[PDB]
Amino acid sequence: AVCPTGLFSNPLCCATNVLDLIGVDCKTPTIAVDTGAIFQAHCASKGSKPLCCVAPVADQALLCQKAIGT
Amino acid sequence: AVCPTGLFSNPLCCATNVLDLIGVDCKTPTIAVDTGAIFQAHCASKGSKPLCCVAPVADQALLCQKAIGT
Amino acid sequence: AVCPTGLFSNPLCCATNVLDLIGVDCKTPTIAVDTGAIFQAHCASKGSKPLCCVAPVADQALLCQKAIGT
Amino acid sequence: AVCPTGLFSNPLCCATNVLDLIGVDCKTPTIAVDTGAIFQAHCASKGSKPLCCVAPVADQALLCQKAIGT
Amino acid sequence: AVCPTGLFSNPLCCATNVLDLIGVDCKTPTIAVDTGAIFQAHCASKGSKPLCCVAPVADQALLCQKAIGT
Amino acid sequence: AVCPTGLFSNPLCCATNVLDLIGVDCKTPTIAVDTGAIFQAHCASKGSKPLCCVAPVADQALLCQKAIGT
Amino acid sequence: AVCPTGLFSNPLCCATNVLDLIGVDCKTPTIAVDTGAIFQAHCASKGSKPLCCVAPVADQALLCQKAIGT
Amino acid sequence: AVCPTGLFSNPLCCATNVLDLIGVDCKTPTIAVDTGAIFQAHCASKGSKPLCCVAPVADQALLCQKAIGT
Ligand SMILES: CCCCCCCCCCCCOS(=O)(=O)O
Ligand SMILES: CCCCCCCCCCCCOS(=O)(=O)O
Ligand SMILES: CCCCCCCCCCCCOS(=O)(=O)O
Ligand SMILES: CCCCCCCCCCCCOS(=O)(=O)O
Repeated sequence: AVCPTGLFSNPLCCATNVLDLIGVDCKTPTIAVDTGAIFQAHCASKGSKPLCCVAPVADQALLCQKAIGT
Repeated sequence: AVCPTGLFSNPLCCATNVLDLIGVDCKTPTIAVDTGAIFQAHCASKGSKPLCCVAPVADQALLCQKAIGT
Repeated sequence: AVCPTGLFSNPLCCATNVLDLIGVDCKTPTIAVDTGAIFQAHCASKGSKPLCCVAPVADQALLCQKAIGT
Repeated sequence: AVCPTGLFSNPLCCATNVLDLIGVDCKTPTIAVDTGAIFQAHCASKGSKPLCCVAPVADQALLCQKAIGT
Repeated sequence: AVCPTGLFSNPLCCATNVLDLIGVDCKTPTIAVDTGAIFQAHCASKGSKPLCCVAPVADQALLCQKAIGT
Repeated sequence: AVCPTGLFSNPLCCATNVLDLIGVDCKTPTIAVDTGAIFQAHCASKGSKPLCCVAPVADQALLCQKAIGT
Repeated sequence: AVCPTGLFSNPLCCATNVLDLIGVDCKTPTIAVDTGAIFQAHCASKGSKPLCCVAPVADQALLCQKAIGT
Repeated sequence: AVCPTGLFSNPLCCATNVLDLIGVDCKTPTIAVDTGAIFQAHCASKGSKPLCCVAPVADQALLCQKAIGT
């Protein structure tokens, strides 16, 4: 789990987190993201940041929080 | 130049370009970028996008134009 | 042409046009849209409105104007 | 009911739900919607989405929750 | 006329004009307003301001210009 | 008390309540507002609505909720 | 003239200029501001920046541009 | 401490606090601020306000709480 279960449970690669609450330009991982390094690097390659969001869907601003450690 | 002159004449690396207008999460280039390949190459080294923005200052959101050549 | 050439030249089906300038939740037609009726009905079926936008890309808010007649 | 009770207890048809929070371009239901199939059926007849919102008023954006059953 | 012609050529009563640009909480005039005294007189009968806006539709925020004569 | 004690405790006359949370164009009562009618009418005369806000200060958007009954 | 005549002609001391277009928390000079230094220092004392705005009125966000030199 | 602990536990100097929530145009303190008089004294030396914010990072707007003691 790179994201907690529950609310912010859906890991997405997003350009930025506005106000640390709004994940903007989010698109879902293309590989399997089972650790924080995997998640992070997979996003920093896409020119995205690793976020955990309230829905698994991609493009459309939505609530997110950053992945821990990162 | 990798930016026009006149209004949008400052290269900055930004996370995204909201509405294609507003540059968010930008940084001043740290190297000298004089081609479009080098610009987005220096920005990708940040997960950033090459933009052309109304000012040299990177703190506080800005009016930005997507870089040409990228 | 359901959209003018030039700036607002890219026909998209979008949930709404904020301030008559910002097309929100936009996704591109799935069929061929060669008249205003075709364009319109194709969008009203997707629960979208027909807009003409400054880019052919889908999800990400962007500048748009409504299609004429509609 | 097709909405909870408490806070988000008003069915309204809206174009979209910005951030999953803000209902935009909403209308008061014109028919009586007492199942979730009927609700989004009455909304789709507008290109709208069934939402559950903090008030009965449809003019001015609102805090809204996606309908359950839709 | 109590509005110009061209762009801002629709009188509407609105609660305020955000940034002097965005008309918020507007209503269609219910009476015929053909002087500037009568316009803000018909709007004040709502706690509203007389504005001149880009469209006749009052649902959804709008680009508006403060009325002249008021 | 036209406003609850605590958070939304400061009665202001405001042009509108954005998203039912943000009181915009707020200016403080010029008379004494000791009942809901007094509060309300005093605002509807100023072309404002009666709101209860998180601070007694006037011009600057701030969190508010509508006065009860009104 | 610390501000041009015409559009951005009204000198105000404002907390910040959002997107270099929106003067936020603006209040008018308390002394006479006849040069750029006078204007600037008078604002930097109020914890404001010197801006030139489209109206002489204080509190309410409005279009502004920074004073030259500063 | 000049900030609480828990959520809003980072002192930053910011131009304003939009809605009393969003800290805009902030900077990291450059000196050590351990009283409330010293904090707004170090911020006023910038035309800034002492705020207590959810993170140590000052680039990109933030959730902030007005400083207590100021
Ligand atoms: C209006 C549509 C924008 C896309 C068209 C191409 C750029 C136009 C630049 C406008 C002038 C400002 O540009 S600048 O060259 O002065 O920096
Ligand atoms: C906080 C996460 C939101 C998704 C969880 C499910 C809805 C929670 C409703 C919160 C209370 C308000 O709802 S209501 O039942 O009172 O109308
Ligand atoms: C740009 C500054 C605005 C204030 C100046 C006076 C109004 C200018 C109207 C611009 C054209 C649109 O107006 S309209 O007459 O076509 O409706
Ligand atoms: C909700 C109203 C806000 C004003 C009341 C006083 C501050 C409340 C802090 C909420 C918890 C977060 O604060 S913190 O101590 O954890 O940083």
